[PDB]
Amino acid sequence: KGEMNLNALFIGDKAENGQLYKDLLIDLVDEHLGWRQNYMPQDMPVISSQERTSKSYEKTVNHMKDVLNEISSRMRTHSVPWHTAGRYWGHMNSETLMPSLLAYNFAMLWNGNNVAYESSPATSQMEEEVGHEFAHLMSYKNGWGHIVADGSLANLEGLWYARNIKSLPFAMKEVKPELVAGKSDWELLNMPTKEIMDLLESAEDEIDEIKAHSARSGKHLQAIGKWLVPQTKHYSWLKAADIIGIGLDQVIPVPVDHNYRMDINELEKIVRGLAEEQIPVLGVVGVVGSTEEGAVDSIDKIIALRDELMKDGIYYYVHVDAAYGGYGRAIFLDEDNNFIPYEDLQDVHEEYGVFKEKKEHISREVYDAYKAIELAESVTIDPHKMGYIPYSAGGIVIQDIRMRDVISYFADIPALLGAYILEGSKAGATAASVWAAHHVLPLNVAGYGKLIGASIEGSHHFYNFLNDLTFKVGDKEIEVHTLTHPDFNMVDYVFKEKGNDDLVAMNKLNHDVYDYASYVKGNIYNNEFITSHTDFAIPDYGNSPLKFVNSLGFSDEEWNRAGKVTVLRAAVMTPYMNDKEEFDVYAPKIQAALQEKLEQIYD
Amino acid sequence: KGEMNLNALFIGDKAENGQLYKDLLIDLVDEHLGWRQNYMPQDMPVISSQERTSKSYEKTVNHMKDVLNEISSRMRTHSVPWHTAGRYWGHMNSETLMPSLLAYNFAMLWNGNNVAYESSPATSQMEEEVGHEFAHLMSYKNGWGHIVADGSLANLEGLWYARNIKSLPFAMKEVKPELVAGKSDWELLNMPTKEIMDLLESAEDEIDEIKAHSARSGKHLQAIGKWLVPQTKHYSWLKAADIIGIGLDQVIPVPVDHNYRMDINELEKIVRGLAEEQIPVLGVVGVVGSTEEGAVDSIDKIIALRDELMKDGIYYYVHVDAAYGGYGRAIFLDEDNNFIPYEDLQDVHEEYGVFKEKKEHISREVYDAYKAIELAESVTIDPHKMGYIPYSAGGIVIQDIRMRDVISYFADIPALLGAYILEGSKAGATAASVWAAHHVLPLNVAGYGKLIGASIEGSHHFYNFLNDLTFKVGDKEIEVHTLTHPDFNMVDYVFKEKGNDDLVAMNKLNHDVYDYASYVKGNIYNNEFITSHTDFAIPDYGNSPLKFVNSLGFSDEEWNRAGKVTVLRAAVMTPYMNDKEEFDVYAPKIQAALQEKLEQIYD
Repeated sequence: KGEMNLNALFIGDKAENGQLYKDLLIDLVDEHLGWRQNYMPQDMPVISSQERTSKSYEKTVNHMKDVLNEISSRMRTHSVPWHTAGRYWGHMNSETLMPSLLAYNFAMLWNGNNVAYESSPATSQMEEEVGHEFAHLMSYKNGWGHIVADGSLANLEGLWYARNIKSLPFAMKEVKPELVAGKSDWELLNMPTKEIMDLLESAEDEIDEIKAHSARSGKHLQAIGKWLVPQTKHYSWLKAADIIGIGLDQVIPVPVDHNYRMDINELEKIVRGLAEEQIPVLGVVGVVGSTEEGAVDSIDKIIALRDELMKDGIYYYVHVDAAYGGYGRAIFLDEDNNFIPYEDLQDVHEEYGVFKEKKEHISREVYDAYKAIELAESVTIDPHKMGYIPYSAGGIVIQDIRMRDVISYFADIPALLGAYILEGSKAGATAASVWAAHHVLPLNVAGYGKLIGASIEGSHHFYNFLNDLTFKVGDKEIEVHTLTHPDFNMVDYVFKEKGNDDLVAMNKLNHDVYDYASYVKGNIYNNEFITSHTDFAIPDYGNSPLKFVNSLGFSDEEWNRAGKVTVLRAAVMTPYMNDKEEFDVYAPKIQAALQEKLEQIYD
Repeated sequence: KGEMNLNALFIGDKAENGQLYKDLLIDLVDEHLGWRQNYMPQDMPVISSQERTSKSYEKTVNHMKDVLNEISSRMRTHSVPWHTAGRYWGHMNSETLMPSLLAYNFAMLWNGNNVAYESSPATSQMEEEVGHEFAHLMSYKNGWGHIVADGSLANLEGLWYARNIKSLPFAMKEVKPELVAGKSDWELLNMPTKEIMDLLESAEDEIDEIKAHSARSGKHLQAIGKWLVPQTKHYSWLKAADIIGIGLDQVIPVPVDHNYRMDINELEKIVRGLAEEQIPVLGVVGVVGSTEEGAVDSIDKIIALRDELMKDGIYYYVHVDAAYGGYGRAIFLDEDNNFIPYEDLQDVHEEYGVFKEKKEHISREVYDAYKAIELAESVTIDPHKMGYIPYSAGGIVIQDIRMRDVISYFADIPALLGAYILEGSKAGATAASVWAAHHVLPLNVAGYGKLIGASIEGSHHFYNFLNDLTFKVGDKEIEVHTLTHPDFNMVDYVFKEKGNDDLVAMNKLNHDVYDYASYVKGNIYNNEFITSHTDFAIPDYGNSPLKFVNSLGFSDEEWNRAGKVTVLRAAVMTPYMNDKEEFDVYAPKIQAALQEKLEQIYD
């Protein structure tokens, strides 16, 4: 219907839509209360009018008010003000979508448990539809998904999938070897997932016995191979290998580019070398939107390599860690859910208001990586990251709905969703919260695409503001340098001193800027500019920052003496800074806050 | 302060405290909105008055209303009416505590992430205090805890703890063998947890290397032993072994009593026999409040056995699965957190209003099992079970805070709570929700004890109502029989036909009663009595139901032909039925609903 105003879907940076929230909040509560009253309306209230006017009641209600006042005082002292339109330039945190907020409080009054359809039939239908909406967002044709408590656990679930799947060929040899007849042990440890799944579903009556011999039994966990991840992986990946049983020792880091994307040359070397030693590859993780720089792995190149290695009898499962960037795929989808051709992107984005200025905002590389996600076996996606849905809500998508049979337990809508997932009890309110967002904002250019676009355009205005931003702090001149052009909406940057060639000193300078632009120094409620900070250390980044550190004047020797570069990171998730005029209101306020802060660092 | 009215802490079975909820809800929102406005009050609202009167805004706000109306219609058609005071006799579900509801919606407006202290400093302090409150509820003197996404994942975390801990002796031999000098391999696989932890903390600079050789590496997962659980375990336990890497094959079920409690004679046989084969015991799970019958394992007897086996060089880790019954421990604690002596229980409970009638409600066996929980290494406890806190919120407690070093990652309040836990991102609103409940209701007889007591007394009135409850359905006479005396607040029961000796037929009768007392038959909004149902099948219960099935007239041959008994279960969590007069209002309404329903089954 034409174009949706995103400004009506947030409470506001200055509570501009606070009466809208409060009025819809109360209307929903009233609808719940009316529902309670008219279940068995012949029942009289067990709580008497006299009991609600008693002193026992007032003393308990007053103790309750004291506790709520203590919570309120603490919340209002220390919580971070990332609701602001253009002063918060840090972590993956902004405002959340009002329809999600409203639906969550609404559903929580029913307190349905989604682990079993009987507890809340409607929140369980909603979660099923959410999973299909995840699969359609990923362009899967017979996929599935469900809400996971968070992205860390959704990653662990993907490794649960890959680990059990890779063990299935061995277990078919022990239970019904007819299916894997004439196949070498190396051939078994390199069967494509579709083939493993087509053979598992073919052997109807023996699936339970095959699964009983799979990695579920505890056996062959070192036989199934190495787990390959970017060297800058999210630390949940170490925890996933640890927990799932393959162990920390079965994790191989793949070096990243000077754009902090997995090096596909390095990936080929490690995979092919491992095949020479006949050590299988359990799987490869492609990161769409990395935690510290917003980089997008060339998932296209990763799957293309996998197609080229199957000719040489090498297969790897691909899991996409799109916890951060997963909802971003909506920017490429038209209202019929077809991926928009790259040549037509700027025209569709102008027609749908995704981007205000008609120029390139997304590279064909990022476009091609997002398109190739449909070829991966499974994806982690966080509704509470770029879905703008309140914590806590992660997600997983699987390419073939039949894969859930490799983890299912019995010992359409599932009667026990806890039978098809890693976790147990789940709030139906979380499902209602995600469903509301997906149904106010369709998962394409007509809805979420417009929200992702505003985030990306806001990130690009800040990038250009930081590029060539210079300050005069006494006799010293401090310059700003962006790390790399953003693959998504995250902009990293550093402060350095002109003429100073000491990298340890620049890391002190950026650590001092961070201290003043965070809760470390001062009251966070009085801070005029807030950001985050991360260390690019040689143990984890290698020399991938070296090209960047050299561009600023530092030598390869200064790089090794410091061992690291401290960078400031801004995951620009505010939806308000895409309009250049609105950004220009906050540009002087940002520079002014940074001036005051630099002048404090040097006195 | 004297006694708290529980009736002021719930919205109500008939929304009697709905204005209280709505007024406190709005007061909290207003406090949040005022906080937003006065962060940088010099900033003007970026959303203009003209934009909020635009047609773009109205069309988006109206589409939002359409979506909320769709959610409302679906919620109000299928959700379960367990808010009712005395018509819902089923799953672990009633009303939730209003202070939790209020605090959750309040905190969600800030949307803090508890995985890192920086995201929300106050919700992270609240979760730390919650963990200490968990530890004090368990009478641990230097314990710890944190909120887990649910109880299934909290169980998986306990197995992560035990699995890594059991592997530590082997890994000390490979990194710093001085600590475990002169110790046989069997001695290493039977070192007490305190000793493993005292030796790990002694070896300061090598802890990281020792951990790198622990089960985190993936090695020795079959060497660490068998995981012993009750034969009626919650299915999350199978999933836990599967996921954690020891495998489904390393799980040994221990038979249960005719009270459906773990048979400590059978436990001794299996543990001692395993020691003859020098197969270690990874750990034993004691269930405090089982899912299907509310049974309480004799945790005292389990730990006492462990003390007797350490003389013969056998040690086992004990994890308490108190997801359901964990908050029940509050009924035994006085305001100084000392466990009340059993002889003084009825007197303290009368003084604090925990029980209305001064009689035995809790057995010394259940009392002794709850007291012995303080000797276990770790406990699963669900705030969203008998803590009356909304989904989704589980919990874990550890006896020694130093145990978290066996799972910690760096690769007082933690700066990264995600470094000390199994999961990743966590809603600070969940912490505020639990903290609010713990601070309106102290975790002893002055608070939660009064709520647990009302639940237990309500369960006991229903037990006595069902005992000797007979119906005349045509020429047939249908009788009600309770399964066993409740160890807690869960009452199982069956309908049977007088003179009918067909167990398969009784299982049909109880399946037909369930169908009419659930969403299966009819509109759930029109159902006058709701319950749940479960099957006691020989593969999982053995012949533990045989004594019960014989008491009703069935033979051991009928038991084997049916293979199972279908029982109805009522986890009496309503807080309204402890007053006998109030129960007597709903007794005729229950019988009437059951009469109508039986008369439908037979026509």
